Formats: sequence, C-alpha cells, structure tokens
Amino acid sequence: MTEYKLVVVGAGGVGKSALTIQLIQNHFVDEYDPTIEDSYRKQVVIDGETCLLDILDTAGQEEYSAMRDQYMRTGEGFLCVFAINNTKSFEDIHHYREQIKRVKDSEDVPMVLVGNKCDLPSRTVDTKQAQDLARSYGIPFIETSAKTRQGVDDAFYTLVREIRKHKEKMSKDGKKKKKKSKTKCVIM
Repeated sequence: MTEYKLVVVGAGGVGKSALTIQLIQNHFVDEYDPTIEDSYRKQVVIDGETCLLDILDTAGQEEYSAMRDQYMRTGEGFLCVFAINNTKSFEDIHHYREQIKRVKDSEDVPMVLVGNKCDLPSRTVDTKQAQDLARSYGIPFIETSAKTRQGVDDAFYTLVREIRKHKEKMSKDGKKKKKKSKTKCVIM
C-alpha cells in the first residue's frame, strides 16, 4: 500500500469544499461555503492497488503556516480546482503551480488540471489555456462538475495514475543520467 498524498490548492470560493466534502461523503448535497478547512483521509484501490488518498482541504485564511508548507513538501500530487467560466480561477492556479514546482523542483511535480462547473454555459478559458498549463508540466488536463459528480471521479483516479508514472520516469531516470558527465567549451 502506497500513501497517495493529495492537497487541494488554488481557486477559492469556486466550490472547493463542495467537490471534496461531497466526493468523500456523497451523503449531503447543495453545500456551499466560501472556504471550509477540514482535512479528509480516504483510501482508494486503483487498478487493484490499495492506496491512501488524503485530500488536504484547507482555506486561504492565512498563507503563513508551518503545517501548510509541511504538507506541500510531503504531498505527492496536487489538485488544480478551477472554474472554466472564470479567468481568475485558472490564473490563480498558474501562480500556485509555479510556486509549488519552483519550491519542490520544477515542471516534473505530479498534478492534474481539473475544473468544476463545466455544465454552466459561460466558459472564459479555451482548450489552449488548460492545454498550455498541462503541456508545460507534461501532464494531461480535464474539466469536471460537482453537480455531475462524474469528472471528479476520472480526475481523482487519473491524478493517482500520473503520480505513479512520475515514480516510473523518476526511477528510470535514477539518481543521475544527463547526456555527458564531462564538460565542453564553445570558445572561438
């Protein structure tokens, strides 16, 4: 069993609590709050592989938290919650993605671009914007809806698979590899 550590960051007020609370519970509906801080730990079996999916549901009340930084370092994958009908939502995601990848290493950090409220006919972000973000990190992108309760299903399982793949590429890459150990000079 491998603990697949998840953390939800970026785009707040969009309905982060609804997606996470509902996905874990599926008992209460029509829940909507500005931002609810309450971590949830739910294990899920993927492709016959038992793993722990802990969705770190937190609020942006204070960016200065030792625990917040602590979780980001220990996290394995990030959920990119955004509203396709809002520029700010995906724009906010980009800022967080750049900081997270910067802090940890670079465009090699596990995460999947997953939005909500796709049913609403008011898209402000085209394929190329979501595509640009996903292609930048070399990972797939998708849109979902809490109302539909379907896209989050694919997004959650897909995220897990990409995380596993990161381990695959990283393992094959090993501690080091590059093209040449030696060095050369362009000179004139």
